[PDB]
Amino acid sequence: KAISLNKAGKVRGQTPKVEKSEKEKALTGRAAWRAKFKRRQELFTGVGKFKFNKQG
RNA sequence: CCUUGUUGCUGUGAAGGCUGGCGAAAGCCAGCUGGAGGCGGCAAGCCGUAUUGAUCUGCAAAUCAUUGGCGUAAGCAGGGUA
RNA sequence: UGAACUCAUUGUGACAAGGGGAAUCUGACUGUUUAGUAAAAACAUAGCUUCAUGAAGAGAGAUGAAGUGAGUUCUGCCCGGU
RNA sequence: CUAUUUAGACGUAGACGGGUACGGGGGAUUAGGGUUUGAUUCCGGAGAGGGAGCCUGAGAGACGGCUACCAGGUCCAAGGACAGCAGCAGGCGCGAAAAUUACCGAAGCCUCCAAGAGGGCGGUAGUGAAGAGACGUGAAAACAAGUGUGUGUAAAAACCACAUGAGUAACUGGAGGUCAAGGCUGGUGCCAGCAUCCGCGGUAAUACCAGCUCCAGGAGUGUCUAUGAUGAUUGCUGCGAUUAAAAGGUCCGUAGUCGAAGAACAGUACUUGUUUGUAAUGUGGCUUAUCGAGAGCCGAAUAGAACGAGAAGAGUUCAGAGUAAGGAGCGAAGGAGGGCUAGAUUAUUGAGCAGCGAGAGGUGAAAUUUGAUGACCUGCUUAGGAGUAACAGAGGCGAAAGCGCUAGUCAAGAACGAAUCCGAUGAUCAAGGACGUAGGCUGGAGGAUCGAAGACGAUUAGAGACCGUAGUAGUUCCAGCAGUAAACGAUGCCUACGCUGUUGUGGUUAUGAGCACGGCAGAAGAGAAAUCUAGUAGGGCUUUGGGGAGAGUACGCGCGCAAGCGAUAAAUUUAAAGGAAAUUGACGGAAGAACACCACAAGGAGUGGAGUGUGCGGCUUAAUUUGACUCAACGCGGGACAGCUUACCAUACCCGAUGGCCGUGUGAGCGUAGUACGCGAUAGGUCAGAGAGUGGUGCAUGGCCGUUAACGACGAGUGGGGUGACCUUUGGGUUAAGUCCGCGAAGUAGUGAGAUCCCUAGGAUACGAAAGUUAUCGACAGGUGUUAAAAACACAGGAAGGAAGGGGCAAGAACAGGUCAGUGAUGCCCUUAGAUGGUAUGGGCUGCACGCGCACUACAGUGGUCACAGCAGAAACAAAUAGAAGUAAAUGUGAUCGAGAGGGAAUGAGCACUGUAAUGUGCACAGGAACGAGGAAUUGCUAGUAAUCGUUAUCUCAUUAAGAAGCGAUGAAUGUGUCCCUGUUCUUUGUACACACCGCCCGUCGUUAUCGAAGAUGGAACCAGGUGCGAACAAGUGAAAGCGAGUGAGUGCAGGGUUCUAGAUCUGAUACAAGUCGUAACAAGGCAGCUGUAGGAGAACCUGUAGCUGGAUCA
Ligand SMILES: [K+]
Ligand SMILES: [K+]
Ligand SMILES: [K+]
Ligand SMILES: [K+]
Ligand SMILES: [K+]
Ligand SMILES: [K+]
Ligand SMILES: [K+]
Ligand SMILES: [K+]
Ligand SMILES: [K+]
Ligand SMILES: [K+]
Ligand SMILES: [K+]
Ligand SMILES: [K+]
Ligand SMILES: [K+]
Ligand SMILES: [K+]
Ligand SMILES: [K+]
Ligand SMILES: [K+]
Ligand SMILES: [K+]
Ligand SMILES: [K+]
Ligand SMILES: [K+]
Ligand SMILES: [K+]
Ligand SMILES: [K+]
Ligand SMILES: [K+]
Ligand SMILES: [K+]
Ligand SMILES: [K+]
Ligand SMILES: [K+]
Ligand SMILES: [K+]
Ligand SMILES: [K+]
Ligand SMILES: [K+]
Ligand SMILES: [K+]
Ligand SMILES: [K+]
Ligand SMILES: [K+]
Ligand SMILES: [K+]
Ligand SMILES: [K+]
Ligand SMILES: [K+]
Ligand SMILES: [K+]
Ligand SMILES: [K+]
Ligand SMILES: [K+]
Ligand SMILES: [K+]
Ligand SMILES: [K+]
Ligand SMILES: [K+]
Ligand SMILES: [K+]
Ligand SMILES: [Mg+2]
Ligand SMILES: [Mg+2]
Ligand SMILES: [Mg+2]
Ligand SMILES: [Mg+2]
Ligand SMILES: [Mg+2]
Ligand SMILES: [Mg+2]
Ligand SMILES: [Mg+2]
Ligand SMILES: [Mg+2]
Ligand SMILES: [Mg+2]
Ligand SMILES: [Mg+2]
Ligand SMILES: [Mg+2]
Ligand SMILES: [Mg+2]
Ligand SMILES: [Mg+2]
Ligand SMILES: [Mg+2]
Ligand SMILES: [Mg+2]
Ligand SMILES: [Mg+2]
Ligand SMILES: [Mg+2]
Ligand SMILES: [Mg+2]
Ligand SMILES: [Mg+2]
Ligand SMILES: [Mg+2]
Ligand SMILES: [Mg+2]
Ligand SMILES: [Mg+2]
Ligand SMILES: [Mg+2]
Ligand SMILES: [Mg+2]
Ligand SMILES: [Mg+2]
Ligand SMILES: [Mg+2]
Ligand SMILES: [Mg+2]
Ligand SMILES: [Mg+2]
Ligand SMILES: [Mg+2]
Ligand SMILES: [Mg+2]
Ligand SMILES: [Mg+2]
Ligand SMILES: [Mg+2]
Ligand SMILES: [Mg+2]
Ligand SMILES: [Mg+2]
Ligand SMILES: [Mg+2]
Ligand SMILES: [Mg+2]
Ligand SMILES: [Mg+2]
Ligand SMILES: [Mg+2]
Ligand SMILES: [Mg+2]
Ligand SMILES: [Mg+2]
Ligand SMILES: [Mg+2]
Ligand SMILES: [Mg+2]
Ligand SMILES: [Mg+2]
Ligand SMILES: [Mg+2]
Ligand SMILES: [Mg+2]
Ligand SMILES: [Mg+2]
Ligand SMILES: [Mg+2]
Ligand SMILES: [Mg+2]
Ligand SMILES: [Mg+2]
Repeated sequence: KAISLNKAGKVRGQTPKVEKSEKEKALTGRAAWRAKFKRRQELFTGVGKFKFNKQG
């Protein structure tokens, strides 16, 4: 029974190209760690609930 | 059917037997002894495959040469008898 | 059974004396046959199966008649015609 | 090595052959016990393209020495010459795979005749994210990498010191679960892709492709491939074998592994001391480079060996010792244990004869078939070959397979009783040996009954099968071969420790009990449960399993006359497996109760046939708008359409929340007999954004309906049982109903049923003066008779008698059941001034070859026609001269008509009514079609019911009922039952079904792919041997010429041993979305299934014979 290869690549053609927006140089090493440690202060409490990423 | 004549040389090595080893048994493996067979190679013989050889006014109204088949046997043969 | 020495072509010196292998058709084997154009795959053979009979100077492990052809493995269906 | 003598040497504790390998010190992982690796700094071995010979030397069978062959090369003047990178750089190939044709009088060492010469050995840098350390990528005031001097070295560079500039510096994999971190926004719609595994995507994708935010590790992070761990899935420590994979059919037996008490003895294992035995690595430490790997120094150490010591266990011996260890023997007794000899009561067939005179046989029902040549049945005679009924059992015997009449005879064994004898003789078992139901095979005897194969008769779409008739090999015996069974209690053999009650068999007994061999019922433990040959446990020895498939198959080998049997692989494929036990449902051509005119029995009226009314399909058309399809679509959508309804078709006309921007009284736009007049913000254009739609999707919904079902079920709290999913427990009587009565590991309250409510039947003491109305009352199986309870019936009184009759309301759970065309109920998609929005005039919804559903008039005389009466539910009715809506009709009496004067279909010219419009309705005259009681089928109905007969001040409605929803008149037949059919509930039981029987599933045939066997004839390599021939070198002998043992490379010719590969054709397996023919298995799966063996057959499979329950029976 018939088979064909006519459709290879389709979705990569049809998805509209969007440009990457600019951003700062991010931290690295201990610098990144001081930044994370201040954000997560709630979580280091044994009560209440932190949430890393929410879209509401 | 009755009475008789006619087996020389060699190869292979069945049944039965004795020793030695192995095995708990049953019975297996060596070496030797023994000498069976419409069994192998030949002799005397009996036969008749090939050369489509010789001969075809013959040696001969069926022979001759070389080459072949069997040859310890449902083998070959004289006389008497049906 | 060994070893050495020896020869100018080498030694079963003349005579006597197997060519061998791979396959197929066919008949099991040794044996027999068209005397005088056919030796064969034809005939025979051991084994297998069928048939008829209580009659004998013979008595069913007997006496005669047919067919197939050693061994191994198989041998299906039909009694309408004769 | 050679001469003569002796036959040895080595093997199941694995010889010999073949395959494979540099060996250790050490490395990786690791709680412990282990599993894997070692070309690779140290030690020892071998080699220098492949083989072989050799001179020199203290030392080589040397190759940066020589000589010859074989395979390859280089230069030439063609005559000859030279050469070997598994040294250091370097090049080409091969591969998925690995650096510079660099500097060196310095460090560590080696070589010479040396106050010096040589060394790619060694050292120094360059190159590369194989591995291992320490740190950058900012701080809150103030941060690498640069540069210059000095150092450093053999010379350098880097490193370090001081001094100058300054302000540079993160990526890889992910975000549904395992597994840390987004239902975010846009594309795509089972596509494209993602995903180790599970799984995503069919237009609402937290999983694809991208954007944006998060997470993890970080100068690093992902992937592929080997291995160690995970893993008690290789089990010494430490798994399993009743049913999941797994105890050999039973004995004997060698090698092997394992073996009393008592008294003594000896030291080789065993354990331990002292001394040896380890550079590096590793282990326990300390000291110096800024720190940390690194470097330097210290201490102890494995296996192996030398010499002493201790004697528990192991070992050796002894007999004034004699196992609930074995063998020999004695006494009395028991048993379908075995071989042989001689007898037996019946039965089934066959023949003979006698009696009788028509059928026998066989089945669910029948046919083949046999009988007047006398069957069948009843007598008497006989001839054979099998078998031992009832007694006969959770009884006995045997190693298992197996063994059942009575006597006599011949060997051996088990158990019991007891002061007999010998003394370790024993347990288990590869190899080897003996037995083994049935069916089968080789030869003989025989042949009653039964019966594979083969042949018929039936049944079926077809039966080749099941059933019946018949019939052969076999089924019996003797002498052998064979070697399998669901050969099963699916539970190896010895030996232990272990609770109670009861019942057997054989001996013995102080009569209390024991010993051997059993059955049964609990308990406690155990186990995933079911259950227990399964409890406790490092006792000994053998067999044996490691996810499904392929496969107990291929090749080789051993046995067999054959049939075959024993023993046993790879390639390939796949996420689970009709794997195990239990639980809840669904189903059964399973069992037992119930129930019901949408079930039947007993009956009564029809429908299906004709003509017409109406709906549905099909076809036609400009359009014939559309939903709905077993009950539960089809006079249904309140669907009786002239307009409207109306969604469809033809033509024509009409319109637009708000906000921004722009443009406007010097006039946006509008009317017109459209160009110059009238009216003026109202209604302009463009972007956003509303709203509207009988447009789409009920598989995006709400609400409401229908159906299960009008059925008996339905959940909560507390207690009980089970590891759990889950069950609340024994199913006996009753009702319409888990409605109730009994009884219980359960008990208490509720929903559903009943009660209540509404109508119909009886009832003033109230109200009225009109004569009726309404009514808190009346019936409860209450009374009698039926001897548990709950109940039921038969009588009797009573207006009314067993839910008084009829309605209405009416659990939980469900269904992708219906409706978006009821809705200012509604999500999302679509259209929106040339509209899918309104309006108007017309046309269609009503078209007609034809198949269906439901109704209405009929087929006459139990009728038709004329007239006359006369009666409902109660109360409504201008007028009308042929006739043109209305207050019953069947019916009662008299006439008439007389067997198509029954019947009114298609149609003619008229006469009126409703209406905006006839196409709709009424009336009169003509006309007079089929139909003479309906094939296969099919629908309701138990009493004021069915059927008959009219009527609606009920609904539709201007006009239209042959439709519904009511209402009254006349009024039966038969039963008062049953579970046979059709279904529905409950309880038991089986299951390979859960998507739930419309389920699931087996095998041929045909088509594709992929991997493997065989096969006439063949190719390659690569090893060792056997024969030829023989280059180089050569001891010896010779003045010499020569001659030449021996060591041998190469090469002839035959063979073998290994590994690959070709091959016409045949034959397996696996995957085939769904092709063809049947339906073999799972329910008593429609003939209960399965194991062995033998025939047969399109194919699953069918048939004979013996066996098993894993069976549909613990009886
Ligand atoms: K001889
Ligand atoms: K001639
Ligand atoms: K002459
Ligand atoms: K010769
Ligand atoms: K000669
Ligand atoms: K012959
Ligand atoms: K002969
Ligand atoms: K001849
Ligand atoms: K014949
Ligand atoms: K013959
Ligand atoms: K034959
Ligand atoms: K015939
Ligand atoms: K005949
Ligand atoms: K020259
Ligand atoms: K070299
Ligand atoms: K090199
Ligand atoms: K590399
Ligand atoms: K350095
Ligand atoms: K990223
Ligand atoms: K993403
Ligand atoms: K999305
Ligand atoms: K395994
Ligand atoms: K073990
Ligand atoms: K066996
Ligand atoms: K004893
Ligand atoms: K006996
Ligand atoms: K037998
Ligand atoms: K048959
Ligand atoms: K037939
Ligand atoms: K039959
Ligand atoms: K029969
Ligand atoms: K036997
Ligand atoms: K045997
Ligand atoms: K077996
Ligand atoms: K027993
Ligand atoms: K078990
Ligand atoms: K085989
Ligand atoms: K009818
Ligand atoms: K209807
Ligand atoms: K609904
Ligand atoms: K069957
Ligand atoms: Mg002689
Ligand atoms: Mg002879
Ligand atoms: Mg002669
Ligand atoms: Mg002759
Ligand atoms: Mg001739
Ligand atoms: Mg042939
Ligand atoms: Mg001859
Ligand atoms: Mg002749
Ligand atoms: Mg001749
Ligand atoms: Mg012949
Ligand atoms: Mg023959
Ligand atoms: Mg035979
Ligand atoms: Mg010698
Ligand atoms: Mg090494
Ligand atoms: Mg060397
Ligand atoms: Mg050499
Ligand atoms: Mg060298
Ligand atoms: Mg070097
Ligand atoms: Mg998470
Ligand atoms: Mg993901
Ligand atoms: Mg296991
Ligand atoms: Mg099983
Ligand atoms: Mg099993
Ligand atoms: Mg077994
Ligand atoms: Mg340090
Ligand atoms: Mg001891
Ligand atoms: Mg008779
Ligand atoms: Mg008896
Ligand atoms: Mg005894
Ligand atoms: Mg037999
Ligand atoms: Mg055993
Ligand atoms: Mg397996
Ligand atoms: Mg086998
Ligand atoms: Mg009936
Ligand atoms: Mg009809
Ligand atoms: Mg129903
Ligand atoms: Mg209209
Ligand atoms: Mg409309
Ligand atoms: Mg609407
Ligand atoms: Mg629905
Ligand atoms: Mg009810
Ligand atoms: Mg109770
Ligand atoms: Mg009620
Ligand atoms: Mg639906
Ligand atoms: Mg219509
Ligand atoms: Mg009439
Ligand atoms: Mg209607
Ligand atoms: Mg079936
Ligand atoms: Mg069946």
